[PDB]
Amino acid sequence: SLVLMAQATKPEQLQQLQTTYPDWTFKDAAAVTAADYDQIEVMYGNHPLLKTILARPTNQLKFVQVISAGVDYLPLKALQAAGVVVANTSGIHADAISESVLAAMLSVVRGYHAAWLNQRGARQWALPMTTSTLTGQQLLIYGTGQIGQSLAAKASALGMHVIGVNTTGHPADHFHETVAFTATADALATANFIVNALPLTPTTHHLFSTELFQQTKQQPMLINIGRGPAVDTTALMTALDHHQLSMAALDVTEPEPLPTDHPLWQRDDVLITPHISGQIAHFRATVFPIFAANFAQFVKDGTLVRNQVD
Amino acid sequence: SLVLMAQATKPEQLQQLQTTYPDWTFKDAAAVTAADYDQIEVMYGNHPLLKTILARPTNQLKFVQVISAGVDYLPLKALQAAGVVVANTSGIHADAISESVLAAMLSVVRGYHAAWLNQRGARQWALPMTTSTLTGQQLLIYGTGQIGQSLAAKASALGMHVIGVNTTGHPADHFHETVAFTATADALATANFIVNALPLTPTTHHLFSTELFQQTKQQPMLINIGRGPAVDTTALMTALDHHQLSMAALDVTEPEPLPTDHPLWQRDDVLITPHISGQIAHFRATVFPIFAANFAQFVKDGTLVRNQVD
Repeated sequence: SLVLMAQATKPEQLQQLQTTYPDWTFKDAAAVTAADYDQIEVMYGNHPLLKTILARPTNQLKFVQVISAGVDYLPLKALQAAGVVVANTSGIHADAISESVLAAMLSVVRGYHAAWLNQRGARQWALPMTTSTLTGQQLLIYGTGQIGQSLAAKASALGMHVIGVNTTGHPADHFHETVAFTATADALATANFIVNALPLTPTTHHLFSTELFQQTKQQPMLINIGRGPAVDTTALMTALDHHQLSMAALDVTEPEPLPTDHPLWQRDDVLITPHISGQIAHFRATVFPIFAANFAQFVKDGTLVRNQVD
Repeated sequence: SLVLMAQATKPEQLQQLQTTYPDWTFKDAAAVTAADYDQIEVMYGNHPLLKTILARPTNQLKFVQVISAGVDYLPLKALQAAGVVVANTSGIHADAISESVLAAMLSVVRGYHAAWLNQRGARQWALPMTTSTLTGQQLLIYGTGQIGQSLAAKASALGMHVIGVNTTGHPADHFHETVAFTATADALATANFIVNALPLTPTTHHLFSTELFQQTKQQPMLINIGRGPAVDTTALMTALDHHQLSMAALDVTEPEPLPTDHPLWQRDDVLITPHISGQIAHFRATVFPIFAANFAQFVKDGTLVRNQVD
């Protein structure tokens, strides 16, 4: 019956909740009272009452949603003993950046980019191109950190085959296969999409350049959400010129900002976005949908859908 | 060890297989022999040998992939008794159309459409817009048939909340909630994206028009992959004019083709695609990735990832 609202919400978030769940009380932690305690089944945000409530062998707490990635000082043993499920707020930035990559890939293969050139052009009722789907294609990602892995998870759920490149070719969550930097020739030959998500180091500078491009055989699309200088701008333009690559999307450039007279801008086969991929809204706006989704599922069947903490 | 290749493959599909799996034999069904029979663990395509093989209480058949949606005349009882897993080829068209909807939505909220106007415009290092993510947003779909459901599955896996509209508000696979046509006011008020995937009938003609648009409160994006006349072109342009809607993507129009002097084309807030969303490649090209994915997973751990037939 009661949710303890320890995290503040926009008035509108609270309204959604109260009308979507007219049999639930969403109680501001200021106005709570000890008569409420055994009523609280869910907590949005960690709060001092967590301790009080768990002390009562008559509490009914079932789900705590914390609003930061850190679960350290939480009474882990009590929560497990009482069977309380907990979720946190990780993956937010990495989720947005992954959506930007999917966006680049989908707008190309589903024909939105070509359709737009058509709409600003001849406005024919057909495109000069054949559409294709992500399902069934190969995605090669350099960087198997948190970002690489969240991109992998989404692509994989969309039916993509996902290969990742890291130092020693060790395993990583959601990637179907991983390879070491020295071991990439085969993955480069079968890739439909190559995504750079690496940090800049001295040995990954101009990593995307003539030799790399020449090892590709499916005329893949190149996407850069790493750093500008990973990619040799000149080699890139010539790889596109000789159809070694079909398309590029760069959310970072060398130099950056990309000056307005740079020839990259004038291409129809390079989509420049001004380093936006990782920009997310304010915490109030990103954290609440996490709770709203976990609570809807909790209400439906007692389980969580996002960021369940083990 | 052996796959019976009863379905033909492009020479290149066969190559991929033989090099990705150098310890497996991919045997053309013409060249098979009864010495092979108990070697065959997988069958790509249904074949007369299915019967022969299953007759031998010494066969090792484990996985049959059929290359059409129909599983009728298949020895269902034998397959179950021998523990054989089977997958088919449903959902192909519906998968592509769903990818087109995701593409429309992602290219808008991740800023690709605005980035392109910027690239053909001032080429600033910023966009006049704030990006947002699909994760956490509400998708309202009219039509809970096979297409609606495959769109629902993908959106839902991307963290969207998905509501569907059908005649009697009955349940449908993957939709979090469904409503009847007469019961849509609330869903329309909280929708971030509205997708039409209905068939044309006399009472769904100009369904997307002034009254409907006026019931929305989140300034949602409208997407039409149903039929042109579901949407009143005039009302649409005026709803966008008064910011009742943020954006539209129409893959169908009234009239269609959309004549080159139609004012819809000149808008920056409507993405016209020329009825491409449902166009898929030739069967050889759509069916093979289904087998390739189910076989990779089968090899990994004996399970299937796509279209497992119960």
